Amino acid sequence: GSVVIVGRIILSGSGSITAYSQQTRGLLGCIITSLTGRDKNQVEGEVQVVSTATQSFLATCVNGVCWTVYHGAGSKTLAGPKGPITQMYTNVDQDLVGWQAPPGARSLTPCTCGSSDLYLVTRHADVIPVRRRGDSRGSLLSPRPVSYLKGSSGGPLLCPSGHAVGIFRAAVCTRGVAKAVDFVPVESMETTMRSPVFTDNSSPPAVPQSFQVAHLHAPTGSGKSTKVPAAYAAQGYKVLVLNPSVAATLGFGAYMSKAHGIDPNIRTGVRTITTGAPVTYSTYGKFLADGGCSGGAYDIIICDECHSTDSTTILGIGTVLDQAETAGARLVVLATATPPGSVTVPHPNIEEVALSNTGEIPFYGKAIPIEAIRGGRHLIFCHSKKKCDELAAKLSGLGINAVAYYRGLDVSVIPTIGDVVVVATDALMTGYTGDFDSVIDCNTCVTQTVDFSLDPTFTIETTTVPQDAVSRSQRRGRTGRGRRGIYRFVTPGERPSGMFDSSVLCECYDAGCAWYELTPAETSVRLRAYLNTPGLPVCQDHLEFWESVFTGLTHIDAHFLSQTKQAGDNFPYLVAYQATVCARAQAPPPSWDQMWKCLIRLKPTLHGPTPLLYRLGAVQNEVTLTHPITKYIMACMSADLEVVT
Amino acid sequence: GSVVIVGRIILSGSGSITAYSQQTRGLLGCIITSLTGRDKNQVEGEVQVVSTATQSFLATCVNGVCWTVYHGAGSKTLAGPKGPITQMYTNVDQDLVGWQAPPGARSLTPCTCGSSDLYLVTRHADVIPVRRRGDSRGSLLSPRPVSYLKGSSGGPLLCPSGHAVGIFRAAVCTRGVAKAVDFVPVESMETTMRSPVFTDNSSPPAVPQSFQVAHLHAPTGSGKSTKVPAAYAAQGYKVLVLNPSVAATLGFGAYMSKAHGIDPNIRTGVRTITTGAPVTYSTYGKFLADGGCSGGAYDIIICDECHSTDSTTILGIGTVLDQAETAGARLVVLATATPPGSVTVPHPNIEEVALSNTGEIPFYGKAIPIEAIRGGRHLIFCHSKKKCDELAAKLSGLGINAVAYYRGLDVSVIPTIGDVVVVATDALMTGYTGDFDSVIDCNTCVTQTVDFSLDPTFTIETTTVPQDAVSRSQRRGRTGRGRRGIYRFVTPGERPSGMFDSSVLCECYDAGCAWYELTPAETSVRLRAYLNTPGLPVCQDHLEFWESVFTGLTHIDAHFLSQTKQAGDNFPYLVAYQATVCARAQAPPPSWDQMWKCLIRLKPTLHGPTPLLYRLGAVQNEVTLTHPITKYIMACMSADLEVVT
Ligand SMILES: [Zn+2]
Ligand SMILES: [Zn+2]
Repeated sequence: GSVVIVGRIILSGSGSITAYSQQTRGLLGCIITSLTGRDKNQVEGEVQVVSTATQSFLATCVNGVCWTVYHGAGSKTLAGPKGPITQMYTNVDQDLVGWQAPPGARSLTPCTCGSSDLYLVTRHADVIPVRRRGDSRGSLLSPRPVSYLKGSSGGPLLCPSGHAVGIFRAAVCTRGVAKAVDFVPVESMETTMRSPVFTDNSSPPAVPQSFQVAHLHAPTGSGKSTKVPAAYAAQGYKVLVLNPSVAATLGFGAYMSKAHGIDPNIRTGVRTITTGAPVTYSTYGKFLADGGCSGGAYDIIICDECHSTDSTTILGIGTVLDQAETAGARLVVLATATPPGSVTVPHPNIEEVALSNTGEIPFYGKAIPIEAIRGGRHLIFCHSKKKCDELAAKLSGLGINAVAYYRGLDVSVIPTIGDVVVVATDALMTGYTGDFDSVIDCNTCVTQTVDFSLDPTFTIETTTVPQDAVSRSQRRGRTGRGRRGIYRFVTPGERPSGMFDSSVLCECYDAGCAWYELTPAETSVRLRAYLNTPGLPVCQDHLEFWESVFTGLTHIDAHFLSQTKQAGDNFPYLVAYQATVCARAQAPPPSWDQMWKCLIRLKPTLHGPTPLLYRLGAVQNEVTLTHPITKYIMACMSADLEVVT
Repeated sequence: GSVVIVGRIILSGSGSITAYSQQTRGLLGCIITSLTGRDKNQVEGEVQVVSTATQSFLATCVNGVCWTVYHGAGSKTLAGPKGPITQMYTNVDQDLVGWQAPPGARSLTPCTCGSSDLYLVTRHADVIPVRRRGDSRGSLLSPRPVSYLKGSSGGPLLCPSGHAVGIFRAAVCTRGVAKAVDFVPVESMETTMRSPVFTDNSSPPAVPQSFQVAHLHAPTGSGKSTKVPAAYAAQGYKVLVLNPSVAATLGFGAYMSKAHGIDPNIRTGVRTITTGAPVTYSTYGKFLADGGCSGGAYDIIICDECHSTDSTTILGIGTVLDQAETAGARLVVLATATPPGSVTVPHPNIEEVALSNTGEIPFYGKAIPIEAIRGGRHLIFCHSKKKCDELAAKLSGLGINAVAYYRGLDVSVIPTIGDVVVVATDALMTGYTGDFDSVIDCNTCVTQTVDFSLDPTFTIETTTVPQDAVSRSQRRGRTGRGRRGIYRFVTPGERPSGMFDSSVLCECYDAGCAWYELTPAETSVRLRAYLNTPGLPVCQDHLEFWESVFTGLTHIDAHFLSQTKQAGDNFPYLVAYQATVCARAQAPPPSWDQMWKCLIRLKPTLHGPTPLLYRLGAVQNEVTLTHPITKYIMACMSADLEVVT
């Protein structure tokens, strides 16, 4: 699906800067064009109004290039006269993307006066004034609800001479009111246009004379976590390789032994082996538990799957980036086969076949012919545990050897040999190594996002959404390795990779607080190192906010914590902490669902209005906003929060 | 566009009731089938997933008819194999519409067992247990967040035998958590199927022996407001004719005398004339101001333009309905050219032409060629008053003699039939009566909707939305009146007529309190008569909730209330009440918007956070939630509130 031009914002440089919009495409025209990538319409003007079938935003032409934000456009092609125009430039680090301007493009020219008085052209052809306060920041002379600014990202920031100063990126809010705007300065575009680009870093960086962070992008199975570290060790260095799967980490032992005659150290929360070898294999979690970097222990640290966006991986990489040099490493390598900006492409030996409506097994609105999974080894990804159990039972009743697997079940349930259909969630990646004759992908995932609702503080939501490129490549990747494979899907879509939500940041502080004895202040130092490093997944910078919130959650109750940790829930700390507040006031929990079992015992002694701390789910009980901690987090909501538009 | 079937939910034929979905159509296929109304796919099953170009919901075939909610389907045709299928049934009061089922459709049949154990089927093919609690109400064994039920409107409530009990239409929530569901009972549908498809309401009713409420649906210029009251008078009865506009009200009395014989009584805030005639023309507002129905004063009360959902008309009509019988009337005629569920159709006198991108004056993403408006008289409808101030300016600049019109200005329009272009807001209808050579409609308007956002209480948002049919008809009706006319539009669409938001009820309590010295309880009785009476615009029954919040708003500052009433703004009472708590705490208003101008002169003395009661717009100052009124209004948020799904 390409992005398509659906209109434009026409500006005037005569007299004062004024604008007006002119819609040119309809919804049916927008969808057909989006699907074909073939747009015959003639672009005109510098500011284009664009849409993606899901979202709509602005696109502004400057120096031959039509630019817009990565968060809105992803890595999509632009609909063009002769077909889809693939992107000329892509800078996820700058939230910046470009395409070669179409014949009818006028473009803008970069400002050269250095005027701090700016005008932002919004999608409703509104021109609102802004005073530059930074190289990439400006304050609105008149605060406005964010809502007003949404849908205008990608729009220009102009100087009085009507020249381009930058493109609108994000809004800086205070209790939801936009006070300043965030933009990609035109200079970041020059640099971006000059950036060296076919950039091949598919080879093991040479360890430098002085500390350096290097990237290593190589296809899956190119030996980034085995062949590479082995070669490094032959040269005399001590190597630490970090991975997010407990299963994979354990697996490197036998494999390394046989393929490289190296008997590595293995470190996981379930098992560690210290051989004394010069190569160590560890999970980010276990690395975080060991206390992070040990001085003088390693010359090279290879962060495998550095595109992974779970909190443990980000905190873990953040730790490596913050302390690796001071502990004596010369080289930190960030390796992945799918860096930020990746799109899934055809696999030579994997046949991709769309699932139709015929077949005896219903699957997300489509069907699975039983002939495709009777006999053989097949893997079926579902977005939830409920689904996994439902499907595994449907199949079992049909006589097909089916088994479900997800967080909590022992991998023991998956048989390693013989016919089976495995019904699983993404938990499968850390729990199981193994390939399949085929994989069927529902193409959806469950994700969490923070909503700064002010009812009374914030909310962490759980919704099921369209998988992104790395998800689809990891799922499809369980077939096709050294064997011919089949990948069947519900939908062909794929959302842009390389981005993650602020709730993942919140999870880092929770993990730092519940497992790693990390104070909110040390967690920030590490997350900051992560955010300051280019080439890694990106997210809004809400470190201060998140740190301020957890900083106030003092004297949790060990017993509750213990139980929320044992349970293996998503935010053991925040849950355990709400629970403790409830207890120090005989107040019942926000509700009585699974999430609050750690209080269950006392159900009969608990009543009154639960003093709500934040919203972690349905609040069936009445609530009170008077508790001191609740007021504190309430005050934490007045912080400056940058949110995308 | 028609409604198209894009999937279906398949139910089990035995055992416990279970379900699965089948997705039969994708996005582009749906937008195409919607535009052509031609859907050749073959239908299967009873529960269909259906969709418009903006929403998706469910539809259920019971006894050969495919039913769904009016709040989803409006009066839309159903895409079928021979072309669009028109609605066979349209009950805006029960929120039920029905189309004769297309070939391929199977049907559910009424439940004969009378079980109280029910089952609701959702669009995600989930089967939720419900305990029956009334003929149209049920309790969820497990309360769930409202979001879970959304998109399930039109779905069936099934009995253990899988037979139909009702069709789901709304959830009853408590602070956003659904604890029960509302549904149309199957016996109403059966009644609907035993009754007439066509009903005559085209002619003025004869006066009955005893009090009767009747509907009059006749075209504009049918004498609804002139000829029919004249005839009743001409035959001995005392008739009161109520209208929403003072300009239309004054116009009639002036016309009846010089066209039908005698000088009526005229009652408006601006002009009152007692003549002693048996025909009185009043405004709903003056009628309200006078206290309502005076005993034995009229035999007939005609509520003209009863389709009107502004607050003064609803309060006006609910007052007549609650008092006419005891005041001795024998008849109440609810008259309108566009009743609930109506749809804009061709007018023989009006040529309708869709605007394009070619033209000189930019207009809502489109343009208007000055040639269309160079000579003659024309009316352009704009969503805001600012856009009028804009156009009338650019228009004049092009040398065109234009004049912007909206609330606050006096009829400064040139009726002198002297060449002109009046750029107007909807206020036109209440202030001016003339017709024009042509009418240009932006096709959008500005509405208010309430959000039970709990931050800390509720929010009333102002947003611009596509016009509905009443609006189209009325805006278009300002041309072609007994002479050729031209109707130019930016868009073809049309949202369904007959429904209004809960924030309008809030406006009624506001007005009851600010203008008519009505206690909230008294307002409730009148609104209840309105709600209970059929054939009128519908709304969710949030009567008890609204009554309770206004019941707590006591000891308002007489002076602030007085300035807001005069200023003409929308919630005089809520605005003056919020200003009252602020001023007494020596705190600033939520923002320094115009809405809060009655505090502007107190600005030097106002300091601190504002004790926020509710949200009427952007809150830029810090806020405290300690004030007793805020706490009281917060407690009111725990009422059972029914919201559509
Ligand atoms: Zn400049
Ligand atoms: Zn039954």
